[PDB]
Amino acid sequence: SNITDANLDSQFNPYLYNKLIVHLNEVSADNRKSRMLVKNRLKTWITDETLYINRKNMKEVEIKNFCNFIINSNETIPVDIEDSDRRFNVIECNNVLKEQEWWTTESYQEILNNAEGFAKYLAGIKVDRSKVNEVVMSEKKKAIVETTESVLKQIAKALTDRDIEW
Amino acid sequence: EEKDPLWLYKVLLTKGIEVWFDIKLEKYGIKRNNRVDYIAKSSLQQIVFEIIGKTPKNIAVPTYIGAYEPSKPEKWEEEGIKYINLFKPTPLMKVKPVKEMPEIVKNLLLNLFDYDAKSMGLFINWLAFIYQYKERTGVAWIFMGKQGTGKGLLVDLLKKIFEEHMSSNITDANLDSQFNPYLYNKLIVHLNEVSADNRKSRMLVKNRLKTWITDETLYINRKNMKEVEIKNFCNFIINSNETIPVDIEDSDRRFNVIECNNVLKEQEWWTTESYQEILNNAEGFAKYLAGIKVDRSKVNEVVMSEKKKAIVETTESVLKQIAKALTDRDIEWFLDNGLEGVVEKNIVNDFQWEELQEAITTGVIPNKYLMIIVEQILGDSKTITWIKRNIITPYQVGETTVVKMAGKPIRAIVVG
Amino acid sequence: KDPLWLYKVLLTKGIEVWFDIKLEKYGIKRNNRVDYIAKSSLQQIVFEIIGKTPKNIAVPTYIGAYEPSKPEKWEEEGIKYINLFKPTPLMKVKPVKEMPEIVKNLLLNLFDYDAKSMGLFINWLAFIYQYKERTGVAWIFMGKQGTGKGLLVDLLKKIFEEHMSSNITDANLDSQFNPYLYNKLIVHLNEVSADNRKSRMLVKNRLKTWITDETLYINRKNMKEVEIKNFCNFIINSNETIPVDIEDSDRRFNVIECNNVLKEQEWWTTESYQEILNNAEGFAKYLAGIKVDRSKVNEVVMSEKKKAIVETTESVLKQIAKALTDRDIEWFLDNGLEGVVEKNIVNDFQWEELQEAITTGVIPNKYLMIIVEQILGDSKTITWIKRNIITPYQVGETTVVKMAGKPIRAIVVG
Ligand SMILES: [Hg+2]
Ligand SMILES: [Hg+2]
Ligand SMILES: [Hg+2]
Repeated sequence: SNITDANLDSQFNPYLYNKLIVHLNEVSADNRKSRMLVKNRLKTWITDETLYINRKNMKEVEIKNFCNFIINSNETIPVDIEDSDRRFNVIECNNVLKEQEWWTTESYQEILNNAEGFAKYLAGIKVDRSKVNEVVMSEKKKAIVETTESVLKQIAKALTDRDIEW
Repeated sequence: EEKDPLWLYKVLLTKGIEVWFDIKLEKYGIKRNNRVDYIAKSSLQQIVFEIIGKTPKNIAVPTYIGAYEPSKPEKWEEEGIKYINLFKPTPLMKVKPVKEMPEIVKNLLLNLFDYDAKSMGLFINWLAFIYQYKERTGVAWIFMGKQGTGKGLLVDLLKKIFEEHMSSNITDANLDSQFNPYLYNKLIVHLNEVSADNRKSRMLVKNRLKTWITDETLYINRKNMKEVEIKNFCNFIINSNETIPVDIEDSDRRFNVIECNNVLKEQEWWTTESYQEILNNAEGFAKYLAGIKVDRSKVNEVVMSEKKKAIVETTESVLKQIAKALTDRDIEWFLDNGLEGVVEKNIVNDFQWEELQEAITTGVIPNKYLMIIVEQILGDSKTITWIKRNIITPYQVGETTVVKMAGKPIRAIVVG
Repeated sequence: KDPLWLYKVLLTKGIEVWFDIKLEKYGIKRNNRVDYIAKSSLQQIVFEIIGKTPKNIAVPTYIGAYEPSKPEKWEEEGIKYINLFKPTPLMKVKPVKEMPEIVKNLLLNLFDYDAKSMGLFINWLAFIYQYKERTGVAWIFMGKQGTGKGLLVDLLKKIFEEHMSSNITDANLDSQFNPYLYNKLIVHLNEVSADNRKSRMLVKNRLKTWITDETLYINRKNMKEVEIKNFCNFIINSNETIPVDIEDSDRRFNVIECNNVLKEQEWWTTESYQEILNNAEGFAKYLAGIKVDRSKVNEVVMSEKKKAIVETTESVLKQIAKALTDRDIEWFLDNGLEGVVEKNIVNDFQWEELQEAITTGVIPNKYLMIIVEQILGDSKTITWIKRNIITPYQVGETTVVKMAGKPIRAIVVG
């Protein structure tokens, strides 16, 4: 829980050792150079079959990677995303919980007291293994792609596609 | 005192465990099922106690030097120095050849190579040489283009064949370490990007990557172990999604560059199970590689593909391109790069325009036209000093001197 | 009774073991490999050979020193030394008067059939082969790829073996460790740094001292940092336009540029490469028979490519400062100063007085500013010119001079 750029800049890798879910609270700062310095390392954490784990006063070890990543962010562009990207689904909500019909003072704790109920629900899902690795080009992901990619690539592809409308 | 200094070695061999002391690492080697670990004396005493029930104060095992040599026996002697081999074939390298590839694996390589049979075959030949001869080739293959073309799948599938002899998914992070375990006793090294997507990062790594591909030996430094020199058996496969993954010189001998934009999901033959079918045909692909008739002349062959040409011309200096255009009196290169704009801006009249072109073609360029030419190509005015220091002198285009044209003495650069 | 009983017994089996007080490790030498190991590691070797682990190690105490001129062991002040230099086979070889024909074709191609510079390199190599000392002069082979630079490296590598470091690059240099310099007669660099202004300058001073320093500080992993005498000689291969920065007065570098591709030659065949490497002993015999001219070992030549590197590398401000100092009007005209006339910054009379200021070494401030602006391409103030050209290079003094009637401010060169 709540791994951030600070943990990433450490020389150690505990938060990845023997994990099924890793949650990042921001991957880096919201500037062009921070997103690009971390872009390739996050790319491989999601898909590499193994990871090199290095912990304090322990031998550096290679292990199979079981990690799955959930990234929370309050920034406008949390990560760099390529057009052909296969790894990221992007969900943007602007529905503040406090501002909802059903939200109460006890609501937060009721949500956490229904972990077992939610766990029972997931245990009964008929998992479609075809859709597990499906990613969607949402309108916010499309916005991140066109913000992130090089303008020179956008010009080059407009010429290539003879895209006068572009 | 002891009658047989090899008694413990012998007893462990009966039970399928080979133990020695490696003078070069000052650690104890232990081999079981062709996996070898190097452990301290205290850890070896613990292993021994579990097996024979006694902890011997003295370790009755031979002293060998560990050497990774695929061509040599399990143990051998050179001069008076006894060696033990650290290379052990994996299951899928000891496999009966077949003449044809699994159909789905061939659809993947055909997708990667965009149905170009020539370059696919050259890569198969390169792979087949590594599988059968187990030597360093001095040639690396770069697979680039958009995501989802199957680059990682091919890596995963070779990784099931080679196993421990291959390093998977090495990144800039591993390279920025002071350690290089990913190079120790490896036949294939796979890199996911070599550096950041900018000019200076590519250049800082250019010579490091160049020597990893061709050095006969490497200095290996691993955590908590002596720094050791070893023979280099690495061959490099580089995956990248960037436009220019590495710097490449024109005369390059090391890089083959393959670009696919065929996304697997967008293909007629792709199914949901296809991904898992590809990985379950590792043995099928290995049997295919085992039967390839390797053409050893072509193993170190590199081709100048069009994407390779694009990287080279993006990589080299604009100043060197101008210098070679002067040297070759290549008026066509200058007009290809827009030198005719000089007339459209009336910097030069049509008579002067004739002398400017002819100055280039004859290799005798008056200073006034030199500056005009350079300003038009580079977009800002350069002094003669700047043109001499950055184009004429470093590339030895010619000499700056006084020449006589009709009567007048004129300052010019004479190409030669 | 005999504190050397184990030493003697290990010699029987072809193993020489000593304790190195300077490294506080145990040396063990077999067949020109020397390893330095811990006491527990030597006890393990000893147990396998003699069947007992002795609590006390009956070995001599020596200091390990790499000295090619000295015997296997020697004494100085009663301090016993052991030699870490041990000749390779191809250094123990019978001289001959001529080199193998195909090896001479390789060197002829590298040196573009220039017998003068080729011979100076052979003499340089022969001195290293025969005397095994540091020369203080490095050789840079540059030009197109495929001229045979690596082939010459590979062939000396067979000759020198362990006393040579092959294919050291900027990556090794940025390491905190220094193995490639420990106990070496030849070190070969494949590029010293990237081909940019800042990379060449950051490494310029470290390469300067490696060639000429009498000692080096060697630091290896899990070993004490040690000072040793430096026997290194450097061969630098490069495909870059400017491989290193070179000063005008430089004394260390010879620069050889060949553009003769081996594949494109009359005599090159498919077997040629391996024939070249199979004539190591022939080339070694040739060097063994050279009458080395010790006067020329440290001679460097100002080749046209080295001259090109010098003028590319050095500061333009130094070039201007020395042109003023030498009143070198021709230098200024070669660098386009007459553009001042064609742009009407100066009329025909002033143009004469400006040139006259340069040859006379008395330059009015007004003409100083014009000259500097035309050469550098941007307008400079008098203060900037004094702080960045006149003062740091001691071109001259700013003073009032009388020119025609008027008292005028000028820089007097001297
Ligand atoms: Hg993980
Ligand atoms: Hg390697
Ligand atoms: Hg040295």
